[PDB]
Amino acid sequence: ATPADWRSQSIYFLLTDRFARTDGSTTATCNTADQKYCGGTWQGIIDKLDYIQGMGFTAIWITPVTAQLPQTTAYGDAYHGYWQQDIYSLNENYGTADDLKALSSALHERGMYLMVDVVANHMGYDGAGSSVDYSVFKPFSSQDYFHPFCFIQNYEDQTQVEDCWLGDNTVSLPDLDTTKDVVKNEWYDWVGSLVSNYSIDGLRIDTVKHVQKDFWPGYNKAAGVYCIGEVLDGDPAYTCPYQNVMDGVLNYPIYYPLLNAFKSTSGSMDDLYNMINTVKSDCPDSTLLGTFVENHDNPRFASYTNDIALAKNVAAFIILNDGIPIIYAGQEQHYAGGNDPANREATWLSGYPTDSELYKLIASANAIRNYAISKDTGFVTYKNWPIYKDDTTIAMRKGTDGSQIVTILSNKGASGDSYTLSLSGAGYTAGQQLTEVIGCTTVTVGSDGNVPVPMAGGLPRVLYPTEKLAGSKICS
Ligand SMILES: *[C@@H]1O[C@H](CO)[C@@H](O)[C@H](O)[C@H]1NC(C)=O
Ligand SMILES: [Ca+2]
Repeated sequence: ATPADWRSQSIYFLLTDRFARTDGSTTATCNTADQKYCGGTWQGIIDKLDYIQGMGFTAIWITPVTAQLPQTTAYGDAYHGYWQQDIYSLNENYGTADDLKALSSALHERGMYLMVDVVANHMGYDGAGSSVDYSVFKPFSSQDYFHPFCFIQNYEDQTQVEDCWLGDNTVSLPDLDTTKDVVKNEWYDWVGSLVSNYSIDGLRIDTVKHVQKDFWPGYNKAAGVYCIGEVLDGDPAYTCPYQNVMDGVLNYPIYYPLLNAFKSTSGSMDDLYNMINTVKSDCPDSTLLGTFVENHDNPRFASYTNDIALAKNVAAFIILNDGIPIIYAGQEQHYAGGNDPANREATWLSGYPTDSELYKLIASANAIRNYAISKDTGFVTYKNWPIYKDDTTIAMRKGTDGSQIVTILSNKGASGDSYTLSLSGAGYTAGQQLTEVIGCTTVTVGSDGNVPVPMAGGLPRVLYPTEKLAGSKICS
């Protein structure tokens, strides 16, 4: 599927090892500190697609599918998929080639997309760099395919970042020489044939900044589908230029201020408001970035605060921001694990309740986005407009004039006081009825064109014209 096809999608990101077992158990042990395979599979995902689709997601992002190092290392198993050795075999822990094809077709039968995580930068090996037997890597079965052994020490030296190895003396990540034509041609043939064999709709590419830029346009072209890169830098001047070589990047620039804004009642709405406007003007296309606050590489949002109103607000933001919403399996059940491995909790241990507070919030937010998009082909290309901020508030507008979603978010938290925020700049006309589609209340635009927004319980407010909700299942 093209970058234009992907603009309207909403992604549920999951760890294949941690989301669903074939036996559908909600009680099988998964102690994250063990760092071992807990038994999740492609078949388990198929069996829980109703759970995912019930929150209004249109797509899933699964962890890499290639065969891994076999060892249980001092850091555990390759349960995460980022330690590949044989790219022409699948990780049999998750199932067979027929199971991955059955997952692609099950998503396609529901009108959903499959996005698959891939690594081009490195292989994985149990042991120090000097111990590596290059013959285990398929097809890169020789030292000749790899950069000379060194670790990245100076992350300010882009040459060392690209040419030296990640990992450490316990688990080595042998760094492919991605400047060699033979490595380019191998990766390019592989990625086109992966997408083609499994009917994959898009790729998330791990570890983009560690591969030199001239590798990426050939890779994105070979895949023949939307590619969203992991470029791990909060500076849009470093990260946004990668959109010149790849369709999308994960919105790490928005991540840091978005987390800060909602993780405490002290959070800076200024830093978030300012970064939205920097990304909107200085990134090649803000509408092809991936918005998130939670993944398997950072502490979960609930690890910073268990305030459910703050979690509702940050989820509403992720879904209503420019670009593609990405929610990480467990976020919807308020999971609170810290850094790796604590943030790889098994989704099944929740029991997959469809009545949890954040399952319901995400369902409501995805419902108005999915609905608004079905009635407004301009929603996804209208750049999100922050129209208001104060110490505890940010409001933003997105969508074609007369159909705009107007979102008011708060970091007051669940103890927040009850008041009326007189909001200017929403662009609706006096007497217009709006539905607040999270709480299903109506608000009427005033004589002066200001919206009297009811604030209470630190709750997020999402406004849309009541007349435009004709015939939708929202707030029935
Ligand atoms: C796709 O299938 C063909 C077998 O026809 C094979 O030549 C190729 O290696 C496969 N690609 C992947 C990535 O499995
Ligand atoms: Ca590299």
